[PDB]
Amino acid sequence: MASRILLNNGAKMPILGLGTWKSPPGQVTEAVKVAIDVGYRHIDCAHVYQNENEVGVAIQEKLREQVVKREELFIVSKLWCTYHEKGLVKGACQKTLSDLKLDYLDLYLIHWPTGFKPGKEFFPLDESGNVVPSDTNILDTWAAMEELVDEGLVKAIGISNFNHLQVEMILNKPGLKYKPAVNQIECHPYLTQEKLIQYCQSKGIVVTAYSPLGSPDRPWAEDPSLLEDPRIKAIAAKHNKTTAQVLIRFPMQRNLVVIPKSVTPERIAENFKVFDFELSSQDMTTLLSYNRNWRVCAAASCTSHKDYPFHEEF
Ligand SMILES: NC(=O)c1ccc[n+]([C@@H]2O[C@H](COP(=O)([O-])OP(=O)(O)OC[C@H]3O[C@@H](n4cnc5c(N)ncnc54)[C@H](OP(=O)(O)O)[C@@H]3O)[C@@H](O)[C@H]2O)c1
Repeated sequence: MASRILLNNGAKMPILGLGTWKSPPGQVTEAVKVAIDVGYRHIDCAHVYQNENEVGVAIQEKLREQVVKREELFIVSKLWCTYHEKGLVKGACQKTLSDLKLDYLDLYLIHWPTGFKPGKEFFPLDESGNVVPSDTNILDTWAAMEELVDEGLVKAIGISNFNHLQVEMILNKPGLKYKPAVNQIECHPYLTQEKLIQYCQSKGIVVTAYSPLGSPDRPWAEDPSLLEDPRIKAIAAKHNKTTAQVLIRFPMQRNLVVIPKSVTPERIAENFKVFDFELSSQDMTTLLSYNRNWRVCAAASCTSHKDYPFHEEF
């Protein structure tokens, strides 16, 4: 299968990228350098991960050394929740650009539909354990995202962790100028997302699957473990691949983009070797059968936010 998917802005997005959430700053520079050396062209970043400077060191070095050209890279970042205000969006994008040592992003996402009170703290909370919201609504944040396209800071804009009515609220927005190119959502065999994926794809919005391996290094982890699931290990054995490779190929065959995270050189290389085998239709349906509606990222402290995404069915 092809290495890239056509977005609704006319650009092509590599269907396999390197995730960087939790990648330690002292390891993520090597991780991104290795990834580019072994063929990754898509890096998934975020200001809230606090490691974009070190990601940027790697990108800049590989550009300087002519390992890759900028036009060949697809760099993604995300606007954090405390910058949903109209007057903060541009500065937030420019800080990310500065840290990444780039003059444009290929894709910039609203990281969550939930706006938080602006300030130094990424998660301002009150005594109920609930986040302090901002009164910005998502349509105004979307228009500020649209301005970044028209200023040349980003080639495409999108959303992340939006449920289907929130996607629809953008798509229905009066005076909408740019449709979201992408909705990045958690997706894996324990959270298969059939309904939201079919909705987005029917609209020409590409879906990116995050936490494809079930985020075994997530801070709040004995819960389900995709990588140790004997049923998935059995499918991997049948194909003479690793469990991780099956878990990465799975979304690819649903016409999703997928962004496994690793800081381990051997795994970074191994995770990219997924274009040389095919899961059968029966394999695909079997993997889908494992859905348990289990989320790595439930945003536990935001469940009373008016824009909390995970109340609605999808
Ligand atoms: N939009 C959002 O709100 C959001 C939320 C979550 C994630 N994301 C993005 O999605 C990316 C991926 O999700 P994630 O970081 O949650 O988790 P993940 O990619 O599902 O899993 C990462 C974990 O799997 C390990 N691993 C990687 N390859 C492996 C292999 N071949 N064999 C065994 N273990 C392997 C990694 O270990 P090592 O690193 O030690 O090798 C790490 O502990 C994130 O990094 C981020 O870029 C976005």
